[PDB]
Amino acid sequence: MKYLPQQDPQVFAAIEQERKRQHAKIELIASENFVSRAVMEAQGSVLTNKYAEGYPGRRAYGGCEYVDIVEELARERAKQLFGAEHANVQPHSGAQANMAVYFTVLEHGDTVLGMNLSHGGHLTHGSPVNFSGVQYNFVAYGVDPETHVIDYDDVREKARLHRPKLIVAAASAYPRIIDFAKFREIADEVGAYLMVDMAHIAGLVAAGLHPNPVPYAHFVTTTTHKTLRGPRGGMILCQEQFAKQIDKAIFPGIQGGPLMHVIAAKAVAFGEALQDDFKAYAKRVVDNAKRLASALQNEGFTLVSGGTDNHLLLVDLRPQQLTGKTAEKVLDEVGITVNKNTIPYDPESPFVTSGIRIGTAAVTTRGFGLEEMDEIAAIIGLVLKNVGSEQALEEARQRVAALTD
Amino acid sequence: MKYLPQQDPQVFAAIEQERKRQHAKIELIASENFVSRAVMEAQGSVLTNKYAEGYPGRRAYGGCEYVDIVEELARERAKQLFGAEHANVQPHSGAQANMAVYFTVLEHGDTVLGMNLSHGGHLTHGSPVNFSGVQYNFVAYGVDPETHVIDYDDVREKARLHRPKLIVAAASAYPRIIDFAKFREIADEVGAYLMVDMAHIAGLVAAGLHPNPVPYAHFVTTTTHKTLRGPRGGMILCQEQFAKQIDKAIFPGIQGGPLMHVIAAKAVAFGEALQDDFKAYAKRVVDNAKRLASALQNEGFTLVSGGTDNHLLLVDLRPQQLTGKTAEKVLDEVGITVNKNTIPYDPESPFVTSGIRIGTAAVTTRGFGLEEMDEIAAIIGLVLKNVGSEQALEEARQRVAALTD
Repeated sequence: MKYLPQQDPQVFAAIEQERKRQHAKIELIASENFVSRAVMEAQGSVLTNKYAEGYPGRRAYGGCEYVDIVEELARERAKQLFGAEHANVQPHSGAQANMAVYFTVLEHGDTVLGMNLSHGGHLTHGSPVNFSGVQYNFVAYGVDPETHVIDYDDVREKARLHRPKLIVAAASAYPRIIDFAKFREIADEVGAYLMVDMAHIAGLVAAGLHPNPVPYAHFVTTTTHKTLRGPRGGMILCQEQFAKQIDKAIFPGIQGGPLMHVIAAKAVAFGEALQDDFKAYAKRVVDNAKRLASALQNEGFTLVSGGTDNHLLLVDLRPQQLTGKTAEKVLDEVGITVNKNTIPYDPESPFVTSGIRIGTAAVTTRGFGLEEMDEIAAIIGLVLKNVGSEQALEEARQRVAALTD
Repeated sequence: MKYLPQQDPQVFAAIEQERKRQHAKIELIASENFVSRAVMEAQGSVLTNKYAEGYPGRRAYGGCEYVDIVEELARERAKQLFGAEHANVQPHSGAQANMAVYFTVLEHGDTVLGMNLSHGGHLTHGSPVNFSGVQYNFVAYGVDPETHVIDYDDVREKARLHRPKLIVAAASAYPRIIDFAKFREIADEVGAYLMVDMAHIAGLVAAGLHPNPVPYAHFVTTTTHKTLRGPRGGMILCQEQFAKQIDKAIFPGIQGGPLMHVIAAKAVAFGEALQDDFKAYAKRVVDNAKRLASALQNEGFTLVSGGTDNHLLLVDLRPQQLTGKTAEKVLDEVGITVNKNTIPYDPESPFVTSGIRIGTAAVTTRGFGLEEMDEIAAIIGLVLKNVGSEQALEEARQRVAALTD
């Protein structure tokens, strides 16, 4: 940076703190990642100066010839990456991507079926304090109490009873592979649309390590950040038959001018995802998650679902008589970043929880491998089994510093 | 740029085209501006990697100590700039800022009073193809057919008849000062909330060249781009009594994680707006708009409202028997960027129009003064009075190139 340090010392100091924090800490929040310098450069470009309401070739304003190329690059790369018939790369976030699909196919007060929020569902999948739960009548399906795997008979029974106009599949904290074929089968039975929110698993889908929802879903929503490792923003994929309605839902429906500099960064991230090395990265993410899960079990930890098929895992802390809140706090003291997370059928409130969520996408990006996963799990074991020992926590602190150099 | 040219030649080429386009053209779209290199650097920072759902000190995730400083800087600078009791700097756009206020005080189907969209009102102020017109019952007030100034007796009659829960003031294409005291007086009479969308005039408000809506409005929404000359995004200002409800409306209400890198850039832009030189810039914007208006009248053009009090003007093209669409297209041929715009009581559709909208914020940023305003108006006169002459258009083309160096 050249001009920010001189223009704004205060803002620069805080950014520089954050930059060093990102390097110093072990980042295990399952939604986090680190973008390439190219993606950031695209976001720091002059494309922020351009109003481009509408779509390529069909803009509200003139002068869009070049931002049109950028958007088409993003859309075409997205389509190549996921095999979708249509992409909309304008959503400001995952929340707005979801909002636009709901705006497309639902009327106010319509019944929608989503994943239980305390079982892995997202805030935008029916929370009563979110627009989704306020605007629509959300009903929930759950996971099995023993396996913590989605109960597809419960998805089917809830769909046949409540008759939703839309079924939402996918999750913020579900460590196993989702069966989109079964979701579509249930959707076809009750005449519902199927929406898959692949935000968390999107990068694994692109690399062929998770089944692709695109062939089975009417709509697929995602973030461009998370496993996809792009800029912060949203995206909608759908078939050609909904393309017009989906585009209209984004603009003039729920948004105005798009962030062309972020869309530029989306294109960059998609270009990166199309390369062979991203496929190798993504396998290491899943391999690392598996290793970390296995190593945590070796430390004596119980995991939700008994392991993981993807990038994330959930530790059920009940056997150690710890809340997720306590675990989160003590790990923060040693330089390991997790978030407390509700486990299925949690006796605790979402503000306390009986679990922590852990993901490997971020540490894999910085080059952590299987040996690092063993060490992280060993440090977590040391911390959580000795919460009242400052010597144990100092040792953990030093072992975290050893991993981050 | 260092890494983007190597990583992504295609995206780099398009950005580099856009960068050169921005310099080569005369940008008169009233919503456009050019941000500082510091603002862009803040947007191109590592803060895109941080999830920060919630608010400073009250976050959903740990590790937010430094992004908290950034957000508080933005909020405090915003509060200092506009004298507001509370700021929310998380809205992804102007559309989302508006959406959150509607989500705060209105139920589905509630009556809302806004400015006629063909008289200057914004898409999010009740368009039937926008969430606002679909979710709420929007009624409109108009401007006087002779003066094109807001008819405050019509605002009052529409409010007393329809009994809106909310009154929206402010505009996308209104060249005169808005009387917020009269809006609040009408709001108080019918027991309605008052929301002011100051997106276009926000930079003029900060520099004391437009009356501040903050003391009169329950809620003030704005973009951080446009006259404020910041990054692309939204903001909400309100009194302390709505602070909690407004924050809840943004998250967990309508958004998820905020764009901390954009919020960093918001802080930078606010820091710039607090400086003396921005006040001098903003006066030149209004002075230039006045001069341009006057010079256009000297060329024989009729202006909506007979001139301007702010950054923008509207040319009523009817006396030249031209549509706004035709004018927009021919000016594009010579390197002058305008947008067609509906004029009050326009006989043409919004896709054709009888006017063009012109603003000076962008050309003033690049250092255009009063002499440049005279020349721009002379070139516009040359173009629009000789639409069928390729020699006139080539001369215009060369005179545009002379202005942009």
